[PDB]
Amino acid sequence: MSAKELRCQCVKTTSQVRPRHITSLEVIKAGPHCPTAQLIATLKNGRKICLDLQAPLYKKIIKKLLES
Amino acid sequence: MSAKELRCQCVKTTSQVRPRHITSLEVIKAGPHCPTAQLIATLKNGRKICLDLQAPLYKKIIKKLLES
Amino acid sequence: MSAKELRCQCVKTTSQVRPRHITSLEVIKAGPHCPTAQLIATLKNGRKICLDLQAPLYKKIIKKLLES
Amino acid sequence: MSAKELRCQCVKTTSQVRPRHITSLEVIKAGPHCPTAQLIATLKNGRKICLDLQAPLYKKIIKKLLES
Repeated sequence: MSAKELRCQCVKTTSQVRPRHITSLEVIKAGPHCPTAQLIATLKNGRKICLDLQAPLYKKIIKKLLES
Repeated sequence: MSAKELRCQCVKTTSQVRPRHITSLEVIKAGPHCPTAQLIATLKNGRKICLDLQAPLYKKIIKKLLES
Repeated sequence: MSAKELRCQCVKTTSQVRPRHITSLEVIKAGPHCPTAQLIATLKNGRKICLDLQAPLYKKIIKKLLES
Repeated sequence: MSAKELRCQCVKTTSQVRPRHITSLEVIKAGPHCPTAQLIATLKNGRKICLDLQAPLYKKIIKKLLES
């Protein structure tokens, strides 16, 4: 009773990408297979990386979504 | 300024659902077919509705995700 | 006794788009709010339309994914 | 086919899960960061694993989606 078979969709934060031409991003909390916060993203060239949710980095993303 | 009536994955805000047992939600900005901010979500029972991003309602969601 | 307009993320089939530069597509069955088969898609320009799952149209999509 | 050291979303096929109470699954082809076919999925308990697209395993999924 806990999780069994652990597997986070994106390992570590994929901040290597910069926020700007992004398009949409998903944000999933820490499930069983993923006890760490797991948020993924999507760019203009329909591809997907992933970022964190405990810093001002993704806050610039959501803030960039509010500006419009 | 913007457009209207095209192909928004979710018409109007689906706030009829309350934030609590949710699981994850996507955040899409106003594209072409969707000049309105288009945010969709996902529940614990893998289903999906959609919320807004210009009020304190979704702020309770992201805030509920920061809690953990 | 369960079949009527509820909340399908995509009403009617969005076949107006042609399969070619697509990137990825979701395949959801007919849930409660969606008694109709609900398949959504994504293009190379991170956007999303939707197609059917009972014709040779989406079979050209999956077949296009098998070719590679 | 593969450049050098890329970033796939789901490593290896997550067939450890059996198809039955599933809810919906994504189908992404081999991008740049993912030269391998990258198909992800979703269960009834809004979670996400991933399967392959070159065997009869996912054919039981799509076939399970056609039956209804």
